[PDB]
Amino acid sequence: MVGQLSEGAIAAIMQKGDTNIKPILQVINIRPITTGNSPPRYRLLMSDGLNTLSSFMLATQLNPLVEEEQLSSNCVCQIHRFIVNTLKDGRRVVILMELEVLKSAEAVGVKIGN
Repeated sequence: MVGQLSEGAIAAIMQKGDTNIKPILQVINIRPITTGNSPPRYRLLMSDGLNTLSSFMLATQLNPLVEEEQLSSNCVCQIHRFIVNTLKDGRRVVILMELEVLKSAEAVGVKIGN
């Protein structure tokens, strides 16, 4: 009928204090840290449709196909938990815990048939 709560969700996520109201955590970008002369890291870019963050990316996403599942083609999910901790207020360090929404809204997969 009329959802896509975006003209109130994003502001309701950072303004509500993130009190279980963030049904817009989709993968819009990715940042693999496996270049030479550098440690193994996996920073991804998450957004809701206006304000992005890309600071919470340290959960079980290290899996093999969890890169394809944690962001196959822009899947929206409502994370339920996450370790939010900034390092000196500069090198922020957030981690993802779980998801709570399409949890796989690639919008392209969805196997239908039979």
